[PDB]
Amino acid sequence: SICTSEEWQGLMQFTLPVRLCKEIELFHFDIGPFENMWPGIFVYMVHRSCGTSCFELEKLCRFIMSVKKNYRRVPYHNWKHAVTVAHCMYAILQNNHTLFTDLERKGLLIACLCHDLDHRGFSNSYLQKFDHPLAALYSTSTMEQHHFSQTVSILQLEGHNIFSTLSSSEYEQVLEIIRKAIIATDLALYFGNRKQLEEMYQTGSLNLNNQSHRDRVIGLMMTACDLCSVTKLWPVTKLTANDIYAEFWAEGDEMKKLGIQPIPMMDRDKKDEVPQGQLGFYNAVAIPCYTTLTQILPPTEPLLKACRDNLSQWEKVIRGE
Amino acid sequence: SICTSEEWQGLMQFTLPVRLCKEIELFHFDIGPFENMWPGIFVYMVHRSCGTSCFELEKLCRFIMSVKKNYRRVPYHNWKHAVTVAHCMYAILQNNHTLFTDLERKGLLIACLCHDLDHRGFSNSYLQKFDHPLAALYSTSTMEQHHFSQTVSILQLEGHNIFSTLSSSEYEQVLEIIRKAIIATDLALYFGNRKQLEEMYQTGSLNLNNQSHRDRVIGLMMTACDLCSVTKLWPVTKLTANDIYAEFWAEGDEMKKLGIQPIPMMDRDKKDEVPQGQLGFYNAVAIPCYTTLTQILPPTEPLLKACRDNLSQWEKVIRGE
Ligand SMILES: c1ccc(-c2c[nH]c(CCc3cnc4ccccc4n3)n2)cc1
Ligand SMILES: c1ccc(-c2c[nH]c(CCc3cnc4ccccc4n3)n2)cc1
Ligand SMILES: [Mg+2]
Ligand SMILES: [Mg+2]
Ligand SMILES: [Zn+2]
Ligand SMILES: [Zn+2]
Repeated sequence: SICTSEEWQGLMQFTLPVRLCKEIELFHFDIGPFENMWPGIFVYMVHRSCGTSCFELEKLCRFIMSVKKNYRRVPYHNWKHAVTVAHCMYAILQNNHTLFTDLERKGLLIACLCHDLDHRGFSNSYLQKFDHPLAALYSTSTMEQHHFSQTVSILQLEGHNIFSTLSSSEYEQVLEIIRKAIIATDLALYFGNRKQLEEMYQTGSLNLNNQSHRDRVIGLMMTACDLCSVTKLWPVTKLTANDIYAEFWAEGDEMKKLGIQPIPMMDRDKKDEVPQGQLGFYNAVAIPCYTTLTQILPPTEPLLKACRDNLSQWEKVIRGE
Repeated sequence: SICTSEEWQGLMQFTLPVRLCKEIELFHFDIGPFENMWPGIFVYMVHRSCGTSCFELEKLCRFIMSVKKNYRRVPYHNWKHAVTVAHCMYAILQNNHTLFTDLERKGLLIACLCHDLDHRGFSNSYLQKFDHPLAALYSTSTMEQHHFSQTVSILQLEGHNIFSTLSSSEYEQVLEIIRKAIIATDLALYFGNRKQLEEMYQTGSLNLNNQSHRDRVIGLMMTACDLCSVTKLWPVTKLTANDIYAEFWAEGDEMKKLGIQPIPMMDRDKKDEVPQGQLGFYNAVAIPCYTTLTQILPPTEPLLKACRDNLSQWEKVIRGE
């Protein structure tokens, strides 16, 4: 789904205000109040991280505004979330400047913007339960497989392929960094992933020279960016949660309409148990994820710290404070 | 089994966030999100209850990390459990500070930390069905007697004796507070101990400077500490249960592998019956424990309150909610 000539040209003339050049470097930066700038913000981060000679200003602006277009008006898995995630990966890549190959940095920031392309606001579980055409196409990591698929289609549009100045092998390489990274955002896969990385980091056997070991780390970085609203400041964190549950509950409404009981997480009638559900989630998913990332990459510390601060706020909510 | 100097030297210089300080004092405090800070949480706890002048910093840090290194990689009875039991004691001691001697508070915090030392993840009943080495050596309270053997072995490790500077009277005295405390964590003994204290209280004959009554109160404090996952907020409690059964089921699987049927508690093909087992455990073991403890030590009331809360949560799980 292509962008207009008017859109990518409008993006070429954007310059970020100076009073946000500092803040964009903070892990806890909330893009919320700056909706008009989200695409320019991505260009900014892409230029800081990869430089202004990495992608042709024209081709890159096409890509971005097409990507924008191929995100839906779903309550959570929408354009805003793509740019929240891409950003976190920016902050992560910045604070680890000399560890990732040049091709990795390009691939990952792209992979992050594209990671939830054409999301319908329905879990993988849902699409398989009700024999959705997408579940027919891809049996496992259903939405994720589709997101990679969507990405490759946007690059194959006219003047959109931003990887034009690379060999066939370097282009083969990057479309695999992007593949693995998006497939990593399937949270079901995360659990296994983080478990092996734990084992490895302990026994001292974590080899960054190893390729399959690198994939696993990018894998956890992907999850870590995916969940990053658990690492914003409390009023930002509160608001994204409402977006998360609006989407969940909408899926459960669709399930009910068919005379089928959704799990309690997708039922509006159980609104009161959100604080507990969050605490449960922080404790079972978020903390481990960020605890391990901080181990592997010390500079990511502010992520865990912010997660711990949000954890306590939910605790306070549960306790009536 | 000794530890390495890398670990203990690090512990020495650790300092604790100002926000946690206010919250470690709470009964509901969950230590889960802070795995790195656990060894230093104990240090803080000792210093606040016993004084910064009470132990020589270096000998303590050595003790703690070697205790840590002697806890196994088992699902429940592991390092995290030790530090939680110890934190529950802390909060009980702090709320009843003058009722106990400095020697009792020293020993009880340390006895809580070392109480499951070297747990393999097999119950007393297993070892004594399957004639284990340890069961021929210790025939009653089998594992607990081993956990005390372990504590002393860590005190007898060179450079680890934190009680070196007590008088000779006090030294054999503190090791007896510790011996009794660990032994009392054998749940088999608890029901008798509980029934007795419950009797003495009702007929106004409970007397704190009667040493045998005193030892009985201490033992019950130990059980109340040992079970404290049931006093945490629901999602904390729920997550721990998983770890418990994850360990019970690993033991049933061993009996099955050997060809003998485990009790329903240790059989995973009977998960269905978990909420009803938790129901009865709360009604038969847990409530009675915190009920009687609150009668003897009224400032422990928040423990009964939280436990009743989770009893209500388990009653709701049964009822299909
Ligand atoms: C009632 C209400 C919520 C829950 C419940 C269970 N689990 C969760 C977590 C929801 C969730 C999922 N994914 C997230 C990603 C990023 C940030 C927050 C998230 N919260 N919520 C269960 C019953
Ligand atoms: C099937 C499943 C479980 C049970 C069953 C019986 N009794 C229990 C309680 C297990 C237990 C033991 N120790 C605990 C300590 C702290 C918190 C919870 C605990 N639960 N569970 C019986 C049949
Ligand atoms: Mg996704
Ligand atoms: Mg034990
Ligand atoms: Zn996402
Ligand atoms: Zn224990």
